Order: sequence, then structure tokens, then C-alpha cells
Amino acid sequence: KVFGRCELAAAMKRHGLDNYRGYSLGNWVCAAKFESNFNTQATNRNTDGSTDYGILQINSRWWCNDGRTPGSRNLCNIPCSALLSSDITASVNCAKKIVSDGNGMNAWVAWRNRCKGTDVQAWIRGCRL
Ligand SMILES: [Cl-]
Ligand SMILES: [Cl-]
Repeated sequence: KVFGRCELAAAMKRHGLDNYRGYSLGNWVCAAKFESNFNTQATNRNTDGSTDYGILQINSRWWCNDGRTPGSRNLCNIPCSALLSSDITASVNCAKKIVSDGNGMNAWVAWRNRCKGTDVQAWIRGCRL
């Protein structure tokens, strides 16, 4: 599924991401925009053989099992394919674990490089939330 901007914001709000660990909703929508262009099916392969999955580009070396990342830790206890569903619940639940692990949203390179320190509230502007 390719979400709309406000569609994703409301789905993320419903799943408790607004202000989760202090990150307002605009941060999550901005991260998903630049990580995956709001596409739940986005996958990108990394040089280390790990792969990023889904709307928040969650990585197979640490967070999900994709059967082909040796030394994966599967800390979200899910197959990476679950992260590609049109239901974002598994992505959201795993992202909460990621953002809680010490480094906040700096775990998402696109958030660090393209959302952090910008007016992330612009990403939910005009949405019925
Ligand atoms: Cl915001
Ligand atoms: Cl980037």
C-alpha cells in the first residue's frame, strides 16, 4: 500500500506514535516519507547483506528475520515480510522498540538527514487528526 500523507498520519496517530518517546507525529510521517515514499512494500538491500523493509525501512540485521541476514538478532521477533503489510501495526510496534533503544529516531538515516531540525509539523499540516 502507498499511503497518503494524512492517511498515514492518522494511522500512525491511532497506533500511538504521536509524541511517542517525545517525537511528535510530524517526525514519523517525515521519516516514512523519506525512508519509503509512504510505500509499505519498499525494500532496500544494504551492502552488508542486510535489507530494510517497509514504510520505516526496518533493518534485517537487528530487528526482523528475513532468512538471509546471518547474525540477525530479530529483536522485534517478526519475519521482515510482516513489515510490508498494508496494516502498519507490525512496523509501528517494531519502530517503538527501535526508537526506545537509546538513539531515538537517529536510527533512521533519512530522519536524521532530512527531518531532524526541520519544521516536521508541516508534514501533518492540513490533516484531519
Ligand atoms: Cl508534528
Ligand atoms: Cl539521507
